[PDB]
Amino acid sequence: ELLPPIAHLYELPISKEASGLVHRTRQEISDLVHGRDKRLLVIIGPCSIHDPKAALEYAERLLKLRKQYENELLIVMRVYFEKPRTTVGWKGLINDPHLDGTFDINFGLRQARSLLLSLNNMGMPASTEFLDMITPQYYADLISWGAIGARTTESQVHRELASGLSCPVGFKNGTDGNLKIAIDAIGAASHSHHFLSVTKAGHSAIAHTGGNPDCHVILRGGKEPNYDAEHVSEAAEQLRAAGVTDKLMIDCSHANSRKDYTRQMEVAQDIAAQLEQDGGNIMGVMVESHLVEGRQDKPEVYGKSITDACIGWGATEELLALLAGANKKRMAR
Amino acid sequence: ELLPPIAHLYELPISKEASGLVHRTRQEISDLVHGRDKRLLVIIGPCSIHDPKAALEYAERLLKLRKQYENELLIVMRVYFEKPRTTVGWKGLINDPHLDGTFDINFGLRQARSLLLSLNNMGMPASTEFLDMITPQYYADLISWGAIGARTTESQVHRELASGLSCPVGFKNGTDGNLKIAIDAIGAASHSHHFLSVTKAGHSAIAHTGGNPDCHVILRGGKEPNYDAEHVSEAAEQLRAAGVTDKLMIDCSHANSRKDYTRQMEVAQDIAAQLEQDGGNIMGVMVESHLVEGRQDKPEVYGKSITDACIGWGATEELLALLAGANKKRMAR
Amino acid sequence: ELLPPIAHLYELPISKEASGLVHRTRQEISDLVHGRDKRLLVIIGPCSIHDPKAALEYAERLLKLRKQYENELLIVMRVYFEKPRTTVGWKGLINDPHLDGTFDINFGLRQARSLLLSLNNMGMPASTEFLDMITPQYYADLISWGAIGARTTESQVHRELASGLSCPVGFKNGTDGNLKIAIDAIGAASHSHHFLSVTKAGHSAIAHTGGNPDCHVILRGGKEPNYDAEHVSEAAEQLRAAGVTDKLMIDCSHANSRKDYTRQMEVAQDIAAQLEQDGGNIMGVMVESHLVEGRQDKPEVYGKSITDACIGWGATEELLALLAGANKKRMAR
Amino acid sequence: ELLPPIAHLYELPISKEASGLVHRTRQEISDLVHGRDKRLLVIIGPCSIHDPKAALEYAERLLKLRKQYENELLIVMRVYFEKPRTTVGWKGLINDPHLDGTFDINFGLRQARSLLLSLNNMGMPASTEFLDMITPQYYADLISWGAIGARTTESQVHRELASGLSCPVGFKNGTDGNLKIAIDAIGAASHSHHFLSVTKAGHSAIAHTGGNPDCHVILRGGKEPNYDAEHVSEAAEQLRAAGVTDKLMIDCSHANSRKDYTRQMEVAQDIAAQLEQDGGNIMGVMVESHLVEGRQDKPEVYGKSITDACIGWGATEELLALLAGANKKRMAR
Ligand SMILES: [Cl-]
Ligand SMILES: [Cl-]
Ligand SMILES: [Cl-]
Ligand SMILES: [Cl-]
Ligand SMILES: [Mn+2]
Ligand SMILES: [Mn+2]
Ligand SMILES: [Mn+2]
Ligand SMILES: [Mn+2]
Repeated sequence: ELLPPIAHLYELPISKEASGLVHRTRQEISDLVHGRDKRLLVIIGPCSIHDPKAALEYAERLLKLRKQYENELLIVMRVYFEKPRTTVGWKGLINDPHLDGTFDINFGLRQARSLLLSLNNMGMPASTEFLDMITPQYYADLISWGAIGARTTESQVHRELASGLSCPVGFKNGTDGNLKIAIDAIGAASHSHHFLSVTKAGHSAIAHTGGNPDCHVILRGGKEPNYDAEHVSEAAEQLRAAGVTDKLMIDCSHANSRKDYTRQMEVAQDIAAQLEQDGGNIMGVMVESHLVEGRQDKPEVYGKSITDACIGWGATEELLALLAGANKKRMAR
Repeated sequence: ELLPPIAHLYELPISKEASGLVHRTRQEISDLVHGRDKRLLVIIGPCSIHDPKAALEYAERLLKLRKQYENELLIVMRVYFEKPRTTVGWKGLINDPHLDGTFDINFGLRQARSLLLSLNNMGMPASTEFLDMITPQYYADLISWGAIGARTTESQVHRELASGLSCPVGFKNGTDGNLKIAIDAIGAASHSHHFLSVTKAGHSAIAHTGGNPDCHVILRGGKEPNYDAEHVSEAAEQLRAAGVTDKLMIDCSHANSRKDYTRQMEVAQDIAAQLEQDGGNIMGVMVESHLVEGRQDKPEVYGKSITDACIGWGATEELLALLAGANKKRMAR
Repeated sequence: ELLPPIAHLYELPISKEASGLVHRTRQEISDLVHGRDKRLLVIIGPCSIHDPKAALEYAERLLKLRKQYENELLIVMRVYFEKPRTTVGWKGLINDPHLDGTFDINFGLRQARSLLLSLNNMGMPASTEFLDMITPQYYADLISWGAIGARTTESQVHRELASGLSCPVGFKNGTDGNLKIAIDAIGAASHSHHFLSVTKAGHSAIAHTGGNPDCHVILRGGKEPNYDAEHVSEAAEQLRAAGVTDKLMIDCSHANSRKDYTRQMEVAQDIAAQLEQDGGNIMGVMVESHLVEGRQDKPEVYGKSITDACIGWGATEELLALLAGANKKRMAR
Repeated sequence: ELLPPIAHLYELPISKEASGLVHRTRQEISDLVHGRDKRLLVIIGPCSIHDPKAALEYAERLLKLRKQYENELLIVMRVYFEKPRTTVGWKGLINDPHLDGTFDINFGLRQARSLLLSLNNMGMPASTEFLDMITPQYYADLISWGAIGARTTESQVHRELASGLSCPVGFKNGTDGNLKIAIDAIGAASHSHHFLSVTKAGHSAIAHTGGNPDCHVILRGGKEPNYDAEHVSEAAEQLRAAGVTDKLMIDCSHANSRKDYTRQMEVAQDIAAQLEQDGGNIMGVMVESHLVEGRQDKPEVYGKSITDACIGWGATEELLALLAGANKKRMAR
């Protein structure tokens, strides 16, 4: 028996501070997407959330660096509640919050909203992948930036979803490296759509969306990595050719690090060098980071991923300083 | 206001006869999927349905051939109501039945159910692509076989949907030719899932599915076609290695015809030649066919696709006679 | 499952003509309630509807009289779908349309709406008792005048319901003859209320009504009858003292006929005399009339009541000619 | 937007202790309704609840006496959240919890459930008048005894409601003294009914109830008081003639005390005298009591009624000692 969004909205209404932070962070990201500001968006944090307490501890550390580098970097935390599996597997905190096959979705939605509210209230904006068609009504008001995953960028129902979101949306290139699907996605999501959706009261209805003018692509590797200057330039030419923004984000993880978390730093160094030389088509970066590096099958060690391996806190400080220094020079030209 | 499925079900209850046809067609198709019967499933008809009159005229002609070829072929009509676009475009009869950007979804769902009930009552089983998450509750009881399209095979929400459908489901390979995503899809949709869905009364709820044991892959081309014997053999080996059915379906259209409707017949000739020689991994074929060949942007010509170009009626007779003759020989061995 | 009102509204939308007739008739009745017009409202027809066909035949007869007497009388048909029982029994057409304890409420609501639409389309306006809190959303758009029964006039939920209806409403005095509860009810229903109701989509919600300015009392007997000049005079004085309309309706049936249908004419004759002498505080009369007089336990005879006994068609013509002649004289002064 | 009952049930689930108390108390009352136990039910407490804190303080005091008198009296608190008005006014803590015309019904339902859970958790069972058709789903699980008020005992929708409640229900006699309507109500409520209702999820549905076997009448005065032995003997006779339970309850307040709240003591003395002579048909009494006696138009004094005037705490001790003492004697015969 599924509680509707209005139940959770009643227990956890958005605060004045959260609402202000979300509104302005979305505006600020739009500025980067359209080349009006030259700060780098940094979407950074765990591959997935499985423990809100560790998430809050992580966020308080990250908040210090968000503040420190606010003139060069726009730091937003990865707060991912839904995970696309290759076949089957744990789908994330919403689907199965007790991490044990009980699928307590009401609890998971409450936890997701409570965490997001707390994050925004402390001054840390949040990002997530929007995978499910129905869950966004429960928490999209607390999200400053959304992703559509590699496995769903080509999907018309996800392009519809994005078209109705009030935050900027990044579209990842396909799992084998297809960029055109993400360019096409921006085209689709930027227009108005009519489709079936579910209201805050829990009832199906006809949605009519206005289109989302703040979509961009995310380069996340394919059969080969696609983060280097040659790839960026080629993606930018294809973006201009379709008449959509040629400012893009680069994912340091997934198929760009080839699932070796230690190579996220190499990718970030390549990005730093691009920003120093020129790097005019880059508006942001994505990084898989947690309190503790690596991964584990079971949630035994605190602050360590149970999905993709992440860099730890120490590498995270180094990586953020690197990008901030590199971007300060880009902004000086 | 969106009418819930129960409103349409009340006006258009499934009949004894339609219900019997669906049940036995589903079972017959299962038998093909699991290699218990050597008839060839043929999913044939329009790229998209834009005019119920032409649909029922098509059905009337096809029904004769379904019956003529019943010992060699299991003929099921393509009755596709939901169309994935590259970027933007008409998304099908459900989404915009008046073809004029009025998006009269209540009318569209009603007409879709009506057509499907009329088709089944006349003895023609129906197949469709399940693209949307909420629309299936309105008509899935009238569907004998379902496709998940190339653009959504990798999508976890579509694999979830398939896991709860009561008909067999074909998963298409990805738009650039990736077959592994479809094999992964069978493994995912065979399992139980828990996810958010909408009930027949129009309210969101937690769905718990039991898995769909009758999924298979569809070879529909990528950067290159993949219909030939080598590709079929290569796919069957991959299917066996993943522990799933090695009986598959071949699409004569889309990327296998290089989007050229006149090349569907070449593909079918190649399949016929495989069936004559051996062809033991082939359980089905797909064909885009309409009263009149080609395509048009505006619905000016009766019985002519407004989406992908189709072969015409006479070409349809030739293609079905070719496959039935070739499969008669395969079954006789 | 209960279909929501929107299902029925979709199948039986109100026509231009029915809409006009309801609007006009409500306005015309308001004028009577407020003494702007001295025609006599006549709420006439069956105790209860149990057969649509006979109801439409009855309406076709009554229409000729409605037209013949239009300058003196404003004739509106009783089309009562909801029956309040003393302890238990058949609660009317909506609750149990097949008259056999199957409680097929979806069918009953559909049939009630269909009958009302047909009545209005033929030029016959309709009245009913609003007993249930949920059923009115299904058909109130087709009702020109409503009653709150003797057994529910004191009920706060019924007074709230009346406050949100767009038609004039009559409140009957209580079953032992208490008139103050109906005076009290006009007061309550003329005010705005907040309470829980159900939407046209079938979902509970908070209703905020604006009050119904067109309510009045109905004298329907108690322990003793209350139709005479003395009683009318007493009620008018009490009405003025409460600051509400002193124009009232008199029921010729129920406790004013001592539950004996052959006494309705006697009551009508008394009223006729009052109209002739003065009768300034009478705005209307109610009469239980059917094709065939009396009642029956089973629905064996066509056009004969299965609830309270009614006068038959011959007596109906006499009663109406009587009231028209008497009111023509009132109106000439 | 109205939160459905499931939202409140999620925040405030019934505890094991509260569940057991309600279950046990309903059964205990049933035993008194059907003559299996001769303890006297005493429904005692405020006319209406307007301040949860005072209500809990009152309950802590009453609890001590509930335990002290448990062999003679079965004490259950009046926790009335819905108030029927003569015309207009404050309809209770649910309809307008802030006592200022803001009608914050979401808040009021939450506060009502919270108070009820806390009462049950401390060991005090609770009673209320069920006036509205929709609100009971929010808190009926915490109610051990229910009333249908004098203004609604004749109403078929209230009899329907009663037929589906899982607690015993008392039907009050009519405002002018009519006892037959309450006897008819028991008859009606003991039967199965079909009717439209709203589910815990906030959606309209067809309810099919099983009948309520534990209903009884309440004597609360009329044109004349009806608390004495002669009226009780006449009531019992009429009950036996209708074939329903001849055990009844006597309200010491309302039209039995008329314009003197202190007269509840006289009524109680009369009842004590009946219990001492014989008093075999009395199974309960009702008393309006609060921390501080009297009433006020505005909620200025802590623990003093804002609707009907109540006896104060010292008089409450006195009235309960009186009844316990008298009933101890009846029980010893
Ligand atoms: Cl995975
Ligand atoms: Cl009756
Ligand atoms: Cl009826
Ligand atoms: Cl209250
Ligand atoms: Mn990851
Ligand atoms: Mn196509
Ligand atoms: Mn009647
Ligand atoms: Mn009171």
